[PDB]
Amino acid sequence: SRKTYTLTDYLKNTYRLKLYSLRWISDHEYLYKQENNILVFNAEYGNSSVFLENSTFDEFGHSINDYSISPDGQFILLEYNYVKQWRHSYTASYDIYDLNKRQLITEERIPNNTQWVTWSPVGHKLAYVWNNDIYVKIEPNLPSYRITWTGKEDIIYNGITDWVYEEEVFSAYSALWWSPNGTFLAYAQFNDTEVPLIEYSFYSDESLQYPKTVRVPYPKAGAVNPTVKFFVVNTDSLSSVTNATSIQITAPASMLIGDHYLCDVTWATQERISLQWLRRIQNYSVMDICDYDESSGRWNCLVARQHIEMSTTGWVGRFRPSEPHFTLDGNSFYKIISNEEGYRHICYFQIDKKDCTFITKGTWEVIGIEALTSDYLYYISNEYKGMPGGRNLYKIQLSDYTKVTCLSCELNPERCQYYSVSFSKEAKYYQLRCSGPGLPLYTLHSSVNDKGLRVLEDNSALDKMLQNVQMPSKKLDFIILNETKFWYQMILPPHFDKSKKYPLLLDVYAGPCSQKADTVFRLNWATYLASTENIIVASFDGRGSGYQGDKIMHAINRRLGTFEVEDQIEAARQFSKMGFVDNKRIAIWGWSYGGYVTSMVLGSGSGVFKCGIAVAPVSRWEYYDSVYTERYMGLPTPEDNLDHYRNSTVMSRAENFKQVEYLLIHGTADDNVHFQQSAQISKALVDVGVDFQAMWYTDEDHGIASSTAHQHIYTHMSHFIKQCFSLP
Amino acid sequence: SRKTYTLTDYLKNTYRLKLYSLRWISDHEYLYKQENNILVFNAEYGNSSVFLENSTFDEFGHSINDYSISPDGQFILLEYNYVKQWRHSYTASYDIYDLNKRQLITEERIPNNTQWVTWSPVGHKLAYVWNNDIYVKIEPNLPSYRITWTGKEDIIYNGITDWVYEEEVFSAYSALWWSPNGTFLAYAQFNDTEVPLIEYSFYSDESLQYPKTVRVPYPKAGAVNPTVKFFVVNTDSLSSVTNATSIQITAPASMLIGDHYLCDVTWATQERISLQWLRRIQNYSVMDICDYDESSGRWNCLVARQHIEMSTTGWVGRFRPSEPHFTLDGNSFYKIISNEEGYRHICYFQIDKKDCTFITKGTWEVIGIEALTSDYLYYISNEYKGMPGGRNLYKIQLSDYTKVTCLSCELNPERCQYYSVSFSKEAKYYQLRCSGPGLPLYTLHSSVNDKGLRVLEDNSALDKMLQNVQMPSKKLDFIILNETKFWYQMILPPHFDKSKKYPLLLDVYAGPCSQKADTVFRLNWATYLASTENIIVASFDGRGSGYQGDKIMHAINRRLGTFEVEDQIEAARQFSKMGFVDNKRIAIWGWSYGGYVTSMVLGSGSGVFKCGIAVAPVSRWEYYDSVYTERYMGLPTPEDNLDHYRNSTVMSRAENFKQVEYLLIHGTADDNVHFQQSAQISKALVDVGVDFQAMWYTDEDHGIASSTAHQHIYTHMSHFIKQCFSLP
Ligand SMILES: COc1cc(OC)cc(-c2nc(N)c(CN)c(-c3ccc(Cl)cc3Cl)n2)c1
Ligand SMILES: COc1cc(OC)cc(-c2nc(N)c(CN)c(-c3ccc(Cl)cc3Cl)n2)c1
Ligand SMILES: *[C@@H]1O[C@H](CO)[C@@H](O)[C@H](O)[C@H]1NC(C)=O
Ligand SMILES: *[C@@H]1O[C@H](CO)[C@@H](O)[C@H](O)[C@H]1NC(C)=O
Ligand SMILES: *[C@@H]1O[C@H](CO)[C@@H](O)[C@H](O)[C@H]1NC(C)=O
Ligand SMILES: *[C@@H]1O[C@H](CO)[C@@H](O)[C@H](O)[C@H]1NC(C)=O
Ligand SMILES: *[C@@H]1O[C@H](CO)[C@@H](O)[C@H](O)[C@H]1NC(C)=O
Ligand SMILES: *[C@@H]1O[C@H](CO)[C@@H](O)[C@H](O)[C@H]1NC(C)=O
Ligand SMILES: *[C@@H]1O[C@H](CO)[C@@H](O)[C@H](O)[C@H]1NC(C)=O
Ligand SMILES: *[C@H]1O[C@H](CO)[C@@H](O)[C@H](O)[C@H]1NC(C)=O
Repeated sequence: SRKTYTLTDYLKNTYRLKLYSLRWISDHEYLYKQENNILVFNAEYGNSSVFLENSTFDEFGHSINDYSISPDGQFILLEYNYVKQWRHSYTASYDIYDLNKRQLITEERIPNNTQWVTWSPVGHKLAYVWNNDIYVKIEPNLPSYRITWTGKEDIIYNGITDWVYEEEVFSAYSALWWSPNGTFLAYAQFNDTEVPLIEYSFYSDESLQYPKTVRVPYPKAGAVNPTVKFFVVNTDSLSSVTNATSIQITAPASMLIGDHYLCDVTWATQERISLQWLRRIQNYSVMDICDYDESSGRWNCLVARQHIEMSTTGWVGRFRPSEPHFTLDGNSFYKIISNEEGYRHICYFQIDKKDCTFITKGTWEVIGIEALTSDYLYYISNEYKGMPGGRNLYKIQLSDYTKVTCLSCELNPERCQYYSVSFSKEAKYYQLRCSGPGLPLYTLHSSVNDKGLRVLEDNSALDKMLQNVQMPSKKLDFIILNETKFWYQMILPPHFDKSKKYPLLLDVYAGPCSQKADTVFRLNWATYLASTENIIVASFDGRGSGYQGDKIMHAINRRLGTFEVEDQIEAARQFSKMGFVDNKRIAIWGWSYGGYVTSMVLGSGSGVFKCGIAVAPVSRWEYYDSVYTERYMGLPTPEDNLDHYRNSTVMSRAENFKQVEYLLIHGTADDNVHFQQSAQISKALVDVGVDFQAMWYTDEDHGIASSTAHQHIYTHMSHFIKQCFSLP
Repeated sequence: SRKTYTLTDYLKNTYRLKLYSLRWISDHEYLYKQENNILVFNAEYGNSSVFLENSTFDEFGHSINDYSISPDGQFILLEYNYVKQWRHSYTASYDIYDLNKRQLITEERIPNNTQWVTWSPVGHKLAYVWNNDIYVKIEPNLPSYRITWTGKEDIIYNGITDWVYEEEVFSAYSALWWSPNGTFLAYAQFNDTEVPLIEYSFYSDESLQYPKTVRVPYPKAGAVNPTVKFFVVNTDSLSSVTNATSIQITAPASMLIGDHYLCDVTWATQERISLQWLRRIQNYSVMDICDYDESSGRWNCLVARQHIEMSTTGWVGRFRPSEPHFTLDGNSFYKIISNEEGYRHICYFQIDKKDCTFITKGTWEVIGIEALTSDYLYYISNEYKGMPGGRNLYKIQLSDYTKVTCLSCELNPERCQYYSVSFSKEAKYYQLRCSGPGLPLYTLHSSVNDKGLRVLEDNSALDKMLQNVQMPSKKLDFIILNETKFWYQMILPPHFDKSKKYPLLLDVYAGPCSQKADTVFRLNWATYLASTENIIVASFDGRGSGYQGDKIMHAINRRLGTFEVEDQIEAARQFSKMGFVDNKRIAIWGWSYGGYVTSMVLGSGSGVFKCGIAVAPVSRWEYYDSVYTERYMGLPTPEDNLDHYRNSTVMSRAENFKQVEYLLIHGTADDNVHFQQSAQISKALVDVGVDFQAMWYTDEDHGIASSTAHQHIYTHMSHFIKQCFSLP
């Protein structure tokens, strides 16, 4: 198709995928911003109109990062002066704008450097977090009510997570949950008082004479972890002369024994909250159920509805105990659980009753429960064609669980093997969004008789542009190792020719529960490598990999740096046998867990790879954080799993590097995998007399994502591979 | 046929230079350590005896790092548990061995973590520093007297210097100066209370879970400086329980007007000190003469007896106002000063008069006064044959200044052209140490008729080994640029042949008062480049270079990264117009200041260089320390010299680096030229999209000098030069 997909096209975004991000605001309407206008849509009919004009804030004077609309459609939150913190957190300013009038509010404004903000789920109350304390507004134009007074930077967090909770437990800065009435505000409070602090330089702009030292509470593995407390306050009982009254809910005594985590927080009904908890030695969690006592005003959790989950082979849940999905009345819920064969399925729980009933089962896994109505439960799994990297939507009749409908398997079976979904409030409508193998297709439907309504977006534009490029092809397949199947994917250069030998670059991640072999459509680096440089790009999902049951997933339990490393090697060997691969030119590379695995692979002495790149690699598990590391490794004590903690470092393999060409890269402001970790890799390579190449990116973190640094590192990595593979 | 000088020869020191390190101890004897027996030799006769048995200190229990023997021979200091700090500073433990007994003194020991210790000039009194306070012992087995009570880590330093004074002002950690009676202890006090701290990560051994932040009071250019007070205590009247009295000496009104530095302390007699002071703007310095007053017990500094040295053309001194050398009676003294043609010559001062009288003159410079007796002054200069990179000893008859005898020019004229020297007390004898161009040669001589006594080390062993390798040879000569002579050296491949075209490396330092072209013999990276890889390694002495007078030396005044930079560029061109260097393979490298200059050239756009390497470079003068920077740049304020501080960074030239292949190396624990400087270089290149190479050395500092990091950086640099020069 003559011209090729270029390094510059990736870096510059020549070919963009369209998306269709809607926001349901009721059971039959969604908002959609187009250019900078907000449109309101009707799902059953497809008519549409302008909710807010792109022009409405022309004379605002501050550039607008985002907006949130109140659920009654009365006000809109305006977020400007955004400042990124870590992966999810950030600070920003807010102005609220009243819709039925056309006024901004001068009165009682949210303060600058607000840390989190959220509207109640119904009405137009606001709850915010400033300076680490919680605040509530009953009406946008009124004075707020301070709910906490303990707030203190880096030590006391009311209503927002600290560094580990944010990164490894909630995946969010928020630690507030409104009851559905908007009556109650539950919230969480963290105390980092004794958490050791990571310290690193931040150089900033040229004009800064002295580098700033950044300092952040971060529990490295086996160190003191933050403590957590849970409160619920009643939002309809606030006063200006009287302080807010918070009712604490205590973890259960089976948690209280020792260090633990608050793991999940789910409103069931107006007067019932679910709370899930986990022991630090993450193989035990307790679901508690808490009720409001109208008279007492208290919240009580009855030890008899307490549910328990344990793992015999590993940790609990994929990354954490699953989310509970409650039936409307709050008396029962559905939740994904590993089963007696080790495959993850949905279990039905009745509240005061023992055991649970499996309503799905088989050799495959449910990825998620998506919606639950009186007559149906909706979920997603990789059942179809028995493909672990395929994803489809299913419908289960609740009156008879043997009646399962695939809503997605056949809409477009050659283009569409990998969907997600977004049901409306109450579920009378849904958007399907297919991600591959073909170009992303977004459709709307009515759950009534799963009728298709409209196409929303088909990226037809992009399909026509791509016709003019010589595009690679993606092969998705597997190899049988012991009597087991491990899946791999190859991205092949156009005009692929099994009669010719191509070099191969192995793209690895392979952390616990990962999947690097799927049916998704991507435009990315590997797109340029196979299209312009004609290199094959291979990913392999071996032991330790996810969505295929616990026997594969838990095989790496307490053993990081083994099975997952071995298997990547082995898959490369196999790839060789395959007559179309130059075994003198096989490489490896990876980011984050992937850098760690590539380094350990580069250091095995296998002989299989000529070279490899490691970006932001973990190098010794004692350096990464407690919640993630400990899930897999237990604790670094002689009494628990210290010996394998020490047997799995990159450093100890340094002499083996004399055998390969290695490129090691890190941002010096990485607040997640510390620059420290590659600093110790390079020093070990130095102590042993082994030459390597290196690159640091000053002031970048784990995502090395500024446009300038992102263009630069991929440009730098393109050169190193090109030259490793003798390619001009 | 012979073997070549390999990278491994250099790194492993296969070919070692022999030395002859001796310490004079009377006017006729010296100590010399041999087969680790300490020997005392007789200079006149050559004969030797065992001063301290090698056997002693075998069962001592620790390894001994150095030693120091009382002046009036009763005792010896043993240094162990040595732990280095910065360029000159360190901490250590101390044992004392009483010679006239076979005994280590067991009582009233010098404490561990001692910071500085010193015998008085006669007898056996001890002064030491511990926790930043000074202590005196009159006798080795008795209680010490505490002289200061104000010491405080990183804030108040008594009798030791702080970071800048160690590095830039006194070149030693020490700030104690005993009187010649040993009656008086003088000592400076530095106060760093409001000096900002540079802060950097230090990673240690892999077992350290969290990185430590190093914090060092370090004045960057234009910041607040430490301050200094100056004291003199009488060692003869100290009381058991009574607190000692230290009498203060005030800097003179013309310095107290603003910031200044103490730069020189020199005892003239038993009761007369000399202190030189220097303004922050280093244009004006003052010498004060203090006389002890029998009646008041005070020290008085007669204004009318002050001596003033200003500069209109630059700063004062080569790096700082020079040392005065006092006549035995302390009423006049000698000291190097820039004459009117701007050449540095010895000038004679009489204490209560006001001018001085020159004693040498000419279009060459004196480099140091080395010895003074009632009948002669001895100094080193570069007079011989007009070669400024040469160095020889001369003698001047005080009774007639034109009576000058060159003592070292004709000893071994082909082999020896770069001498230094070391006289006995009173100069009855002296060691000459030739450093090239041939193998170093050490001789002992008698002062009365200046006769050769013996050869002490001639490096014959090395002579024999070296006949078996193909050693490069050194060319030294000069070029004319705009009417003036500028010297360069070339290191040349063996069996060199001027009809062939060799690649050239330009090795640059080029700092103010530097000299990279001279007549000394070195075995170094360059030897290897020329002997194994056939690369001509050139160095050049441009404007700003030293030892050739102020017109060349001050031409860079207030303008760093200017002429010193154009000049290296011009020399390379000229080398290019040589019929034996190919202009396709000219590269350039340098450390420190030289890295700054290497980066500036690389970014000049000249087109002269294919590639270069910068190791630990300055990138922006606002980042380097006050004393040295301001010395040449003045202050970074708009009212002063800001504009050129802003115009002379490496970052500003980033866009040109696309024309060149650049390797940037910097240690992470560099307390001197901070890592931050390179961090900024690399960030500017990235912002602008230039690709380049990099290497960081974890925990190394400005010398990247641990044995493995040294092995590794030169290895790394070699691969990078060879490839740039297409050398297999
Ligand atoms: C591999 O691709 C992705 C994509 C993601 O979505 C952006 C998140 C992650 C992701 N998120 C996290 N919160 C974490 C936990 N720290 C991780 C992760 C897992 C393992 C390691 Cl060693 C490091 C990290 Cl960051 N990885 C990884
Ligand atoms: C040319 O290489 C050498 C050799 C030295 O003696 C071994 C000292 C120095 C030396 N000593 C010093 N005290 C200093 C003062 N900062 C310097 C120096 C000069 C300039 C710069 Cl930009 C940096 C340094 Cl470290 N360089 C340099
Ligand atoms: C859709 O059109 C119907 C009929 O006019 C109207 O009632 C409704 O408000 C329209 N909705 C939107 C969202 O534009
Ligand atoms: C926030 O800061 C801006 C500018 O500094 C100020 O004008 C605004 O009124 C401040 N506080 C708010 C928005 O409540
Ligand atoms: C946080 O924990 C520390 C240590 O246990 C305790 O002393 C401190 O008072 C706590 N603060 C709060 C508000 O919980
Ligand atoms: C409000 O309550 C908190 C504790 O609940 C207290 O510390 C603070 O001072 C109170 N102030 C008032 C208004 O009572
Ligand atoms: C040198 O020999 C002379 C002659 O005996 C002797 O007196 C002197 O002490 C000896 N000195 C040394 C250094 O051994
Ligand atoms: C010095 O250190 C040694 C061990 O290094 C210790 O035993 C001793 O008490 C310390 N104190 C001294 C000797 O001043
Ligand atoms: C050091 O200087 C600070 C002010 O810069 C002053 O407060 C302090 O007294 C001084 N300390 C001493 C012991 O001189
Ligand atoms: C010490 O000196 C003796 C006497 O010559 C020498 O022969 C021996 O090798 C030396 N021993 C040590 C430990 O160096």
